Amino acid sequence: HWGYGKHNGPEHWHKDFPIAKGERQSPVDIDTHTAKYDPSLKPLSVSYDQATSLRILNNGHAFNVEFDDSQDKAVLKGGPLDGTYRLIQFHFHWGSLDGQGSEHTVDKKKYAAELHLVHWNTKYGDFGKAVQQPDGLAVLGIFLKVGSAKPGLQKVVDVLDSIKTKGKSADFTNFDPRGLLPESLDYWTYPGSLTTPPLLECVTWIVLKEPISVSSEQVLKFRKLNFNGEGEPEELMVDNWRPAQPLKNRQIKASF
Ligand SMILES: C[C@H]1C[C@H](N)c2cc(S(N)(=O)=O)sc2S1(=O)=O
Ligand code: MMC
Ligand SMILES: [Zn+2]
Repeated sequence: HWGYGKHNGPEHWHKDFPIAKGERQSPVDIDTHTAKYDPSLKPLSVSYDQATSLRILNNGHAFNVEFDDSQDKAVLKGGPLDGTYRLIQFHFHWGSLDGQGSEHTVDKKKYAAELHLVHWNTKYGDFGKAVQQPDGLAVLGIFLKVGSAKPGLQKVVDVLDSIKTKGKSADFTNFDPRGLLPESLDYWTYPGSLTTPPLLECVTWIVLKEPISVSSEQVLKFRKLNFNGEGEPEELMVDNWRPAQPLKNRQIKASF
């Protein structure tokens, strides 16, 4: 099955998921001098004060923090979105070295990691139906660069010994996502897809201009996780990111 190594990595995914060669694949490089300022784009509205985190889980390719999405508790609206998108989970993509890790790049510059806050369009009723639609999901992408510690990330960093290998989980309640937002909600946005299998082209990408910073020792702990399940050859979970894909006639709009 798919992974990120030499034999099962991004360049092989097309054989099992033929849409990997499609029209609106993600990530992409954001060329800032060709992104079009669009004055009709509304400001983002992130209402995350009611968020209920439930679990953190290592799934073999990253770790997800899962949220209760049975009611409009943490939602995203505004920006390029029509209607309410509900937060279901967030995960990161990171590298083995600080100058790689992000999926989206900005003028070909790579960051140390990228956070994806995954939301689904409530008019389709459940997540399963939303991935059958072109505007079914919105992922909010935030870049991470190494510098000062981000206080709000430390509770996640501390539970990671508890989920070191594939399949493990831990209860992870009362985590507030607002502690991972940068100061500015300025964004670029373009129509894309999931960046891991099944690579469904259902996503409205909203990538924030401003990186949050995290310390070197906060990023180092991400690299101690394992792709492998318990009691197998140790395989450090580093470099779980997809290279930039062709823009193919999409336009990236900027809110600034
Ligand atoms: C069911 C999951 C299937 C994939 N593992 C996936 C990848 C996501 S990304 N890297 O594009 O933000 S969101 C997501 S999901 O649809 O939640
Ligand atoms: C069509 Hg998703
Ligand atoms: Zn992701």
